[PDB]
Amino acid sequence: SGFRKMAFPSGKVEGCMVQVTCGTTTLNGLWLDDVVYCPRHVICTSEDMLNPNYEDLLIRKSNHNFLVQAGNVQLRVIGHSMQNCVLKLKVDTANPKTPKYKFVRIQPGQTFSVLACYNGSPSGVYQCAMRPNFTIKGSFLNGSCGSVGFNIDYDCVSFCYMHHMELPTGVHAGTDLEGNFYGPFVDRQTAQAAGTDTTITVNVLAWLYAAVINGDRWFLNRFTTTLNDFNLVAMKYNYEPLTQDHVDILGPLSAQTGIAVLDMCASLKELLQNGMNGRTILGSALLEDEFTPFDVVRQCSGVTFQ
Amino acid sequence: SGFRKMAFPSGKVEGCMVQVTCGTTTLNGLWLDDVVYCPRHVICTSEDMLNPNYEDLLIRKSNHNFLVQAGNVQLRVIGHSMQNCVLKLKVDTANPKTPKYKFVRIQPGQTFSVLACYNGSPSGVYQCAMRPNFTIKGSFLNGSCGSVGFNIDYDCVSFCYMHHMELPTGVHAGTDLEGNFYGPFVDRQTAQAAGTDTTITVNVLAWLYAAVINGDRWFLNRFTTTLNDFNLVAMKYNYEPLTQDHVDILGPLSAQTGIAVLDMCASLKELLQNGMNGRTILGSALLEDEFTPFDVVRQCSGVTFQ
Ligand SMILES: *[C@](O)(C(=O)NC1CC1)[C@H](CCCC)NC(=O)[C@@H]1[C@@H]2[C@H](CN1C(=O)[C@@H](NC(=O)NC1(CS(=O)(=O)C(C)(C)C)CCCCC1)C(C)(C)C)C2(C)C
Ligand SMILES: *[C@](O)(C(=O)NC1CC1)[C@H](CCCC)NC(=O)[C@@H]1[C@@H]2[C@H](CN1C(=O)[C@@H](NC(=O)NC1(CS(=O)(=O)C(C)(C)C)CCCCC1)C(C)(C)C)C2(C)C
Ligand code: NA
Repeated sequence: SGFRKMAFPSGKVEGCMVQVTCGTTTLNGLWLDDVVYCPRHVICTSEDMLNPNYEDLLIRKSNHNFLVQAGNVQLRVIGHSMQNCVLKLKVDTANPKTPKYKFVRIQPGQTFSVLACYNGSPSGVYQCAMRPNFTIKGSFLNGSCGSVGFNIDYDCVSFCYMHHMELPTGVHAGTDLEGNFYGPFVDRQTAQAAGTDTTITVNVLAWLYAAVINGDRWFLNRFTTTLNDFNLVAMKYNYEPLTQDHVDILGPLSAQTGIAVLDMCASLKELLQNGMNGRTILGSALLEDEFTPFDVVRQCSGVTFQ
Repeated sequence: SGFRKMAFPSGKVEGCMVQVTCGTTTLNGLWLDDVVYCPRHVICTSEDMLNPNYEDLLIRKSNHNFLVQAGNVQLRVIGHSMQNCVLKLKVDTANPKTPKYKFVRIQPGQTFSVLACYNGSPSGVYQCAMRPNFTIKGSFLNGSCGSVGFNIDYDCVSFCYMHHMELPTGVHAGTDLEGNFYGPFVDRQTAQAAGTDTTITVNVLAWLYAAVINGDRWFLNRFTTTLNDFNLVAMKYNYEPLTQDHVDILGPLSAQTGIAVLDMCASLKELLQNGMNGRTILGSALLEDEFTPFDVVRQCSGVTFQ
């Protein structure tokens, strides 16, 4: 037993990280088959960032201006193109370590693993949620740009995130691997509206189910509620509305524990209204919302990967 | 910026995990050079566990009773020996993926990465501390036994933990890779004393330094204290005594922030006495104690690995 914020094993993704340099900027690229993907702002000077014209900056660059290094070994760049906010560098060698992969655009409230990298070398691995306002709460220093987020579906790596930039709140924005920003963000260093950071209600419930499965049961009560009554209380606390689809998604957890979703919602309502009275759930004093129902099922049933 | 509980990249360790079966028990082994290490209780029936005589159980077993599988491929066992609470299975093939490695016995308060595995297949990766009472707060289901804990020192993997058993509190006990239990534990299914779980004071301070570096500063105050006065307050809250060695170890963090350790101790004293008044530090409502000063420096300076 026990329940931890757990990342996917990073081996298949470690074999894909390279270093990409353009001028004085060094960051990370993703090497899959004969393409290296990296943030297009690798081409920018610190002045360019304020108001970049990426088409105009990119025109000044040739293949030989993109230095791509795989560990100690230099890769030959035979092509470059911009797709949305990523550069695709065509190299003359297919990555021999390319795993089975796809590019997926994740939904808000879904989780993924980040392999934080610096100079093309993996630093560490952690779990993130795509927040309802399309930010993530990561750990990214200077040099971490081009670090990727992924899920593993048995042997297949689904890449969903590339790291580009930091908001003033210290949260993180980036693109899918087609170079489309999550959320309203643009790769320019100017004031930009981030949404209210709402709590992923369905994830909080999943985690309460995890707690009960792991024998933390103090917050169970004699009460029930309705979707409509729960949602009236939740909206006041900036919780996402709970839907019948969410009830259905929690089915395995309600089935395993014998605790109806609406009864668990009654527990959550009391915890929101009363707080935790200095008590903890799975060693947390806050309601955790970065575990999906799938994450909980997965970790409470224990299925593995390639 | 941002600060997360981050594991080491798991690739070098994923290449070492195998499945080990003896009778009806399947668990995980660690394959390094031509040796597979696994918990000796792989040999036990469910009845044996109550009061096992491992020498007597092991005598009934031959090399051909230990089924060792590396992905789909069977390994030939040419020898077996017991060292303390681990079995060493000699196989006829050196693991071609053996990284540079050592076996280290970690100190209480030190952290490491766990690669949770089932049937020899890596499931996920998370960070643990060796608690002052020589337990860890992991995520381990049936099948997870033989899962290992490690640190990476550039290219060298230091293995420090093998998972064996769960305490009634839901925390975890296991051995170093020489098969010596951390703490007072023995591999028998009988009532066993676990120590009080004290907080790793030096780690809490490291994390407060991380918070200040990441701009969470609300808990800084106008006050200072002394080691002796801090320790009087801490002992009441089951915090480890703070020593001058701990002050010296925080040196890089005090140097980077310009905040004397004793001034940070003054902040911690107020947080212990007053609580957090519903506020959070690095998105936590509790004082985090599973980050070492090295972990904080590492993640706030960003150095990488092989
Ligand atoms: C990344 O490219 C990298 O690792 N570079 C290598 C060379 C070291 C780098 C990572 C920064 C620290 C994690 N990313 C960037 O430099 C991007 C690009 C330039 C500026 N930033 C960036 O992250 C900005 N943040 C930023 O501009 N954010 C906003 C504007 S803002 O923060 O509200 C403010 C107006 C500056 C106050 C714009 C984007 C949407 C969110 C807000 C900082 C360097 C200031 C952290 C690009 C092109 C955005
Ligand atoms: C592990 O071997 C494994 O993954 N096995 C494969 C086949 C599935 C397995 C993991 C268990 C769940 C994580 N480990 C064990 O089975 C060990 C071995 C037998 C029993 N346990 C074990 O973890 C016990 N816990 C246990 O006995 N703990 C105590 C005693 S106790 O919990 O206080 C009590 C008396 C039972 C109430 C003894 C060890 C020190 C801590 C306390 C449980 C199966 C009950 C979880 C071994 C030999 C210890
Ligand atoms: Na917390």
